[PDB]
Amino acid sequence: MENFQKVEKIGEGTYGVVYKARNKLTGEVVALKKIRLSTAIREISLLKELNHPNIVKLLDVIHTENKLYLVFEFLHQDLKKFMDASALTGIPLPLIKSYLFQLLQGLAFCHSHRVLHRDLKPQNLLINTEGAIKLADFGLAEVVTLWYRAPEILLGCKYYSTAVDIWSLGCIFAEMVTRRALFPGDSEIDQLFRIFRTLGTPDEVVWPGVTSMPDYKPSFPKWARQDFSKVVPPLDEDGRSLLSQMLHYDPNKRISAKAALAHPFFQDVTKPVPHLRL
Ligand SMILES: COC(=O)[C@H](Cc1ccc(O)cc1)NC(=O)c1cc(C(=O)O)c2cc(-c3cccc(Cl)c3)ccc2n1
Repeated sequence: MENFQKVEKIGEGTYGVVYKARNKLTGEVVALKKIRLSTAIREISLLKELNHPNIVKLLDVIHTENKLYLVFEFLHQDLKKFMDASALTGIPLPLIKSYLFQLLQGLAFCHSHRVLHRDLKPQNLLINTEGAIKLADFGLAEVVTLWYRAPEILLGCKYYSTAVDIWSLGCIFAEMVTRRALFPGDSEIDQLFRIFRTLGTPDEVVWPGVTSMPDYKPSFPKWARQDFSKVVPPLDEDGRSLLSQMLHYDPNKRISAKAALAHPFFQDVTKPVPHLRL
């Protein structure tokens, strides 16, 4: 760690503290995560090889004393701050579309490598001046945000799949479009019920096996489903159709990242550059 000079703290929570730092030798500016303390070290060192333009690079893993440091490629801004900055006008559709497309590319890559993110949220999606967007904080190692949690996770499924990331991304897509969180729950049951209130209480018809999930209770209220026209106005039918497929209750029916990339919504995708104030 002596090889790094901390510039300023930029994060704190899930694991440890995050600092913007300079590599005293390479001259590089990086994001340095210091986690307070065998399989882990091995697995993590592995994922280090995983390289894709839409995944934040893990540059170094440094273990010393009862401390573990992860060194990442540095990006100045995240999507949550950009969404907040764009709140008055909203992010232009062509940029929402580019970001969604890129995130699906990153996920398709992770997923083809049997890697699940598990906790996608705007705070952990980093953007740059070139119009790129990247997946960060995979939880490789505060109030927990539940807004983007897939229903199978909330219902106690222990062996959930890559479909959980597609659900999270659908929630983020909707939020970019409407400028409002889709399902802002403040507890696990409130998150669950907010989902049910919008998409309808799931049953065996639309989600075979749902009534047998660990945390499923027959006593859940039975709400009827709303229509997406009310959910994400004024997103076009191509966008709504794709969102509906990313928000299917049944994980096995939920669209994959690879198939989503082929959806008609992306026929006219481009790569616009955002206006960022760093
Ligand atoms: C907004 O704040 C953040 O996003 C913070 C700080 C930050 C802030 C700015 C930055 O530029 C970087 C980090 N991010 C993190 O703490 C953080 C944590 C992990 C992790 O799982 O431990 C992680 C893993 C990969 C990775 C890489 C390759 C393969 C795989 Cl499976 C995973 C890539 C980025 C990651 N970032």
